[PDB]
Amino acid sequence: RSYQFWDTQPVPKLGEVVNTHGPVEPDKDNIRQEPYTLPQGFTWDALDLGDRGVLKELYTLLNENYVEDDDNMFRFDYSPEFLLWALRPPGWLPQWHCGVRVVSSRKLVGFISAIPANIHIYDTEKKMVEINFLCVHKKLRSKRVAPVLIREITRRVHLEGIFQAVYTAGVVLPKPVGTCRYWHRSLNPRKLIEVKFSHLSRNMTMQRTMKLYRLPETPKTAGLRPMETKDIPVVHQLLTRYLKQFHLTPVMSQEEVEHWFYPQENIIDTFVVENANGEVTDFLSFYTLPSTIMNHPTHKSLKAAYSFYNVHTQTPLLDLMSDALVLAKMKGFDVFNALDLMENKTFLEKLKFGIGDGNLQYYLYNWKCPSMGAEKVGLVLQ
Ligand SMILES: CCCCCCCCCCCCCC(=O)SCCNC(=O)CCNC(=O)[C@@H](O)C(C)(C)COP(=O)(O)OP(=O)(O)OC[C@H]1O[C@@H](n2cnc3c(N)ncnc32)[C@H](O)[C@@H]1OP(=O)(O)O
Ligand SMILES: COc1cc([C@H]2SCC(=O)N2Cc2ccccc2)c(Br)cc1O
Repeated sequence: RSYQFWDTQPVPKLGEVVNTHGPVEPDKDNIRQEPYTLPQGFTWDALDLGDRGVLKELYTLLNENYVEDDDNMFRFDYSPEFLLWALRPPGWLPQWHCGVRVVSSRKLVGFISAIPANIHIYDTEKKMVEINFLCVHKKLRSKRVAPVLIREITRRVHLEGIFQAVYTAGVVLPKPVGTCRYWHRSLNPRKLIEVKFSHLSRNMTMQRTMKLYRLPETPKTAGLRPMETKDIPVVHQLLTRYLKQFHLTPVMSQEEVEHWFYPQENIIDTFVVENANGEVTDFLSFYTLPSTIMNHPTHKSLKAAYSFYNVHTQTPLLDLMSDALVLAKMKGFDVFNALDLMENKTFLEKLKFGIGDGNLQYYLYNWKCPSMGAEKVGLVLQ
């Protein structure tokens, strides 16, 4: 209906059709110097994630209070080392790791983050931030703390001369530039049925289901191997060229490519295809993000892989993703998740992905442009 907070923000209204390209409002020439006021008993604290104790406090906040499915059965369980990967890419700033603490106990009860990103949106490239990890402790919910967090990070980003942002959320807000759907590929169908993520259908037995989802023990694509340091430039080249075909994409430097793709166990996997000539022609990537399974006596966690960026020039995408599934299965993953963005719709149903509940909406702050189909979205966030 109406949005008490979002109606005040430089975003387009829901329902309106946009036929133009540009900022909702001009760059601000002076910026509020003072932090926005929090409710009594709470205080701002920029979190030094290089401090092990502090990073663990953030881990705990998110582990207990971050995104849950609509049925409150699963919650994201970002690891401390994943958080460090996600939150300290090239150009990261300490003031952009924005925490809220209880004054008396010092308990961490809120967080929001910004990281810098160059973003290509239709015919324009803009320096932006990506906003992520917005979280308010369950005990502080529905107390309008989130608008304060959003305004405060906005202010801190403005101070650095940045006036646009990109973000995703499961909720519908003014106004999505793209709407995506999560799809899931069962790797361990037994466990997934046991924990009620998926259901054993009427026309299939467990024996049939396990047979349906059974995968080869090793990948089939010739010359597929983990990305190494020597592959950083070619991965950068391949990615840059591949992304041109989409309408919302990152523009990554070679240093950013090293950060986002160089393999780190239990965080990010990247495999390249090195052909018979020694040329790298393709790559696949996926990140590691487990979920907590709540209120279960025996199964406490679900290990999930998330499709990241997959670039093909000589190996068909279908083959690359088949190998991604096999590699994920080998590494002990229970499920493989992918969005319906980029060219993913060409392989999702073929490789036995099932559609998930809920949407992932893509948003831009202070940028008005026509909305795009999922197939034109070429940006994947953590
Ligand atoms: C130039 C720089 C710009 C930088 C900033 C760019 C914008 C970035 C924007 C943020 C990008 C975040 C990206 C991610 O991290 S998406 C992940 C979000 N996190 C979670 O879902 C974790 C679990 N949930 C919580 O912690 C929450 O309940 C939160 C913190 C989400 C809301 O806390 P609470 O439940 O206690 O509610 P409130 O009473 O305080 O406040 C209610 C208001 O908040 C609006 N709301 C609710 N959910 C979201 C949401 N996910 N994005 C934007 N707005 C949201 C809601 O419509 C209402 O406004 P309005 O309806 O009255 O208008
Ligand atoms: C349960 O329905 C889904 C929930 C999620 C998110 S919400 C909290 C969480 O932990 N998830 C990761 C997960 C949990 C379980 C299976 C696969 C992925 C996603 Br993304 C897509 C779904 O369809």
